[PDB]
Amino acid sequence: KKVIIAGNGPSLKEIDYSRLPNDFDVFRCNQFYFEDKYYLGKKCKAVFYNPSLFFEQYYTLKHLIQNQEYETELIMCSNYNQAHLENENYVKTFYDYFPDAHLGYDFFKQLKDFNAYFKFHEIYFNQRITSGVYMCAVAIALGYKEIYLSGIDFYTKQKNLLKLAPNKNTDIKALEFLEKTYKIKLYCLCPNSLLANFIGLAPNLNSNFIIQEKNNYTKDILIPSSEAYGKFS
Amino acid sequence: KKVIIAGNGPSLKEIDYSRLPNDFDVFRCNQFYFEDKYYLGKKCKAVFYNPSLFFEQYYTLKHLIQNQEYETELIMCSNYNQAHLENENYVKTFYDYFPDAHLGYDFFKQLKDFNAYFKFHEIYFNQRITSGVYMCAVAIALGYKEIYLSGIDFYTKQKNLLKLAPNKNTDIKALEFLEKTYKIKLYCLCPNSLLANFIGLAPNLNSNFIIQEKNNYTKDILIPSSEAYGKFS
Amino acid sequence: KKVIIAGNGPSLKEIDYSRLPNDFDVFRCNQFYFEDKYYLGKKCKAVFYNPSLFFEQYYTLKHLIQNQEYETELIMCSNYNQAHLENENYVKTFYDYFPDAHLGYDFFKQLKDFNAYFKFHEIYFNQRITSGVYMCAVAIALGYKEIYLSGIDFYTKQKNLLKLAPNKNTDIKALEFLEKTYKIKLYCLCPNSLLANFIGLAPNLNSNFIIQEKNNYTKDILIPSSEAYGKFS
Amino acid sequence: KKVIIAGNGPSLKEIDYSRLPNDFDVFRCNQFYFEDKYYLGKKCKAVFYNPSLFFEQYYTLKHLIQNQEYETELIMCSNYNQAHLENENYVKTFYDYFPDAHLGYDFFKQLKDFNAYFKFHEIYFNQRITSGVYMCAVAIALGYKEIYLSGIDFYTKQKNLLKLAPNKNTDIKALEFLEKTYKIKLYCLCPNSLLANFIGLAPNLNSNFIIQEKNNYTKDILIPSSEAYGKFS
Ligand SMILES: CC(=O)N[C@@H]1[C@@H](O)[C@@H](F)[C@@](OP(=O)(O)OC[C@H]2O[C@@H](n3ccc(N)nc3=O)[C@H](O)[C@@H]2O)(C(=O)O)O[C@H]1[C@H](O)[C@H](O)CO
Ligand SMILES: CC(=O)N[C@@H]1[C@@H](O)[C@@H](F)[C@@](OP(=O)(O)OC[C@H]2O[C@@H](n3ccc(N)nc3=O)[C@H](O)[C@@H]2O)(C(=O)O)O[C@H]1[C@H](O)[C@H](O)CO
Ligand SMILES: CC(=O)N[C@@H]1[C@@H](O)[C@@H](F)[C@@](OP(=O)(O)OC[C@H]2O[C@@H](n3ccc(N)nc3=O)[C@H](O)[C@@H]2O)(C(=O)O)O[C@H]1[C@H](O)[C@H](O)CO
Ligand SMILES: CC(=O)N[C@@H]1[C@@H](O)[C@@H](F)[C@@](OP(=O)(O)OC[C@H]2O[C@@H](n3ccc(N)nc3=O)[C@H](O)[C@@H]2O)(C(=O)O)O[C@H]1[C@H](O)[C@H](O)CO
Repeated sequence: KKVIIAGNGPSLKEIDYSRLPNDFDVFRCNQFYFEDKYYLGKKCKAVFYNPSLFFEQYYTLKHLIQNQEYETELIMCSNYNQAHLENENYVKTFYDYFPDAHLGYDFFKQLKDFNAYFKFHEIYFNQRITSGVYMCAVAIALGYKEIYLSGIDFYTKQKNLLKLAPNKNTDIKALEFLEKTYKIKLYCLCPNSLLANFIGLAPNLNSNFIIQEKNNYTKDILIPSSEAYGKFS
Repeated sequence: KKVIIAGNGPSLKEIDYSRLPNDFDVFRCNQFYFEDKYYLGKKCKAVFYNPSLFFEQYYTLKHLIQNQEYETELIMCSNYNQAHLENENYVKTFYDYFPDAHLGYDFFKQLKDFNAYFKFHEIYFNQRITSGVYMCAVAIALGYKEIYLSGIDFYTKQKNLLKLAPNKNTDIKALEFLEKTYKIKLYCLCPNSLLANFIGLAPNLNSNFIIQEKNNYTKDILIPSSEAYGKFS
Repeated sequence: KKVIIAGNGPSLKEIDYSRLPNDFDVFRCNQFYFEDKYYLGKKCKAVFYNPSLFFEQYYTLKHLIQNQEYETELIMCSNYNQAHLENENYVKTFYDYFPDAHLGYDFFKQLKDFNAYFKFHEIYFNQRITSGVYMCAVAIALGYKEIYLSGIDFYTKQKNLLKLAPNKNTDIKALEFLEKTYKIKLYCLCPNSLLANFIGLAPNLNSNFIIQEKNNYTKDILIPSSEAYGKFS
Repeated sequence: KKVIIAGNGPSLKEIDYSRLPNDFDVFRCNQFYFEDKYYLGKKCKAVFYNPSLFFEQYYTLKHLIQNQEYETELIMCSNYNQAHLENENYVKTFYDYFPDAHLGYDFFKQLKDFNAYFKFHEIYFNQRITSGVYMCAVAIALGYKEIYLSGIDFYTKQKNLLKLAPNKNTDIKALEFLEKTYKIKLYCLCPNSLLANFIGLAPNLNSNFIIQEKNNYTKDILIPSSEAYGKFS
């Protein structure tokens, strides 16, 4: 099938929906549930979370799912099997703590050339990709052929999130490598994004999509009990 | 086949045997051999022991077997692959210390949805299931379709046991999840149990069963030599 | 095929060779090369060494092989996968230090019932079997059906050996368990041994065997250089 | 196919190219890119690097590849799975740091007899082989039948290299073992080498080969940033 992969850059709001493929799977990441409307609908094929907040994102997702704000078929931890990037003890026992989730690296490492590319530039040059690229890589490994990009921009101030994380060339070069090496097609869904300097626009299909508005929704990350943190540590 | 799973609640004594399936396998747990009579016969399909007393239960079982008080085809350690719940070094080398036994988690983890369910509520909410649920989960993973419950109540003071261990909604919710998710049937064999507020009675078959009385039997856990403990540590 | 398994008890010298099967494989152990004559010939199917002297026995064997005193097809380390019995780091990397050798436990653990039997009595009762039983167990796992025993007695004072190691019911019970459980046949080749109180004599076949005498032979264990010991530590 | 394996001894310059097989794969090692001319062409089937400089050779190779000085299909780390010879933590996570490279030991250990041979003499006698032998062993494991040797001599002073590494019978005996045991053929391409006392000359085929000269080339090992070293440590 087709996949729309979203970062959560301002252009997430600036999709041209006449270009929306209309049968598609959706990939979301990180604080996607901060969106003020369902810019891509409620149903995700995969959501992707950074290893350093995976424990709190998983807890929050289960609340979104049960509160019926979103559904997802897959839950990914966006890992790389590198000690300087993530806690290895957590990776080793992951499937036992989170039996319905997946380490993204099980799919990422299937792209041997891109994994080699990524590693070489990160270890030796400190060049890092964003979730939106990691997601294209996992999407390619999953067998997707047409990938439609949105919310990727170059380049939220919620209380809980601020308390846990008090915090382009690389991306475009990576995305080009992927496209060139694996022979899939990349499209750009956001004409007013800088991504559109670099990526061929999704074609107009005069498609429609209803953007449902969100009211009384979850717009910050949840924080587990101390006793939960004690178990996980 | 059919399985009767027993906890050792007071209702173990209060089975309505007219409802007993009459070809069945039996699952027992923990201090089941404290029973003052053979309420389910001598022959077990599986006995299940908590990891923290597994070393002393295994020793005791071998004595029951050789003293011909009980037989069992399988011996399970009821583990979960969680550091805060059990000693991981012991899990890793288990099959070498106990080559005729099984880690229950090899079967429990086959129920991906229930394992996810269990983990999420235990890690984040401190909700724990009892052996009787763990046993239904292992029974489902083993391919059983009709499961008859007894000795589960909501919710023994022997010397050796006291020296080693100086010591419902969750259960009913778990059992419902299992039944709903795996499409097996749960029956209740003890009409006078609270379990019967929640679980459909096993149907009357006017079956008979002989309850053999126990005399001069093993009714406390055995304690290994110090030298045995030294090896195991 | 048939196997003769030898301990190195006095009865090794007291074989009745009229009873020798005449097509057979030979299992030897430990300081077998101390024999003053080739009581079973030069050609071994397997030699078995205790883990605690495996490094010095392997070194010595390679010298026997190259000095053409003995040949062997297999080299076994007689291990059990138990921390209190052997060094586990050495077991883990064994095949990399000794790529032409085998951990005996890879075959021993194939006899699930005997492994369970062994473990239970050793861990809990401190009952240990001798190499001659370990060898029957490995021989059974290897597919042998007729096993002829010698040099097992119930129940050498060389310089190097003394410097490295300054040092029955269980056996007979184990051997009986093996015979009963795996349905192989045990024979006794040494009529004047106590083993013959317990084991059915190999039948007379009026077979002949030449006992070659040994002259100028290796009759103590060799000791590796310090630098070798430094690597191995 | 045929393989030319090169060490980088003086005889690398002294190939008799009339004897060059003319369809062949090339194996290079270590500081091969110091060559002042393309004595074997630019295209390598495999390059092999010692584990202790693998991090800096890999970085340097990627620069050679991108600077179009050389191409290679395979990148090998010449390891042995021995703690005293290499860092084991690095071996364990190798494929994640270097996803397009290979541990040479995955192929070397396929030659069970040679691996046994190597280990026995190194651990116990401190006899070590050179890269050129390690390379023949990997070449045999890879399915090569005819192996043409060069740059092996019995038995560079660049700044970066000097800063990282401030630094025959065994070889000939090993090469003979390989030839004898695996039934491949060894040839010698350098008539004026001592190797030719021991190895049958590649036959004259009056073949031609163009030796391209090298100008403005990479002739020392590159040194990664500190921050790269920090990640890798
Ligand atoms: C603090 C920190 O370092 N934050 C990083 C950020 O540099 C980047 F690594 C990324 O960005 P993330 O927030 O998930 O948002 C996902 C995508 O949304 C787009 N976007 C978002 C906001 C904005 N103002 N301009 C944009 O363009 C980006 O193009 C990106 O690819 C990522 O993983 O790619 O993740 C965050 C956090 O580590 C993460 O949110 C923790 O849950
Ligand atoms: C001290 C402590 O925490 N004990 C726990 C208890 O909270 C519970 F985890 C359980 O209960 P366990 O004793 O095996 O008994 C098995 C079953 O028998 C029923 N029953 C028993 C006695 C009673 N008076 N009312 C009852 O209802 C329960 O419904 C339960 O499912 C269990 O694993 O499910 O195990 C025991 C011990 O850890 C175990 O005995 C050590 O060998
Ligand atoms: C010091 C110490 O504890 N020694 C043990 C011993 O208790 C026993 F574990 C055994 O005996 P081992 O010497 O190999 O000899 C092998 C067989 O030869 C027989 N025999 C030998 C001499 C004798 N005088 N009477 C006999 O009966 C035994 O019946 C035994 O099965 C064994 O592994 O079975 O191994 C030795 C050493 O650990 C080993 O030699 C180190 O290389
Ligand atoms: C300092 C130190 O110990 N150096 C060793 C050396 O003893 C030997 F282990 C070897 O030799 P290496 O340099 O790669 O060169 C590869 C081959 O080139 C030949 N040759 C080279 C120069 C010369 N003057 N006479 C020669 O004969 C040898 O026959 C050898 O097989 C090896 O791995 O076989 O590797 C080097 C370094 O560890 C390596 O360069 C680090 O990258």
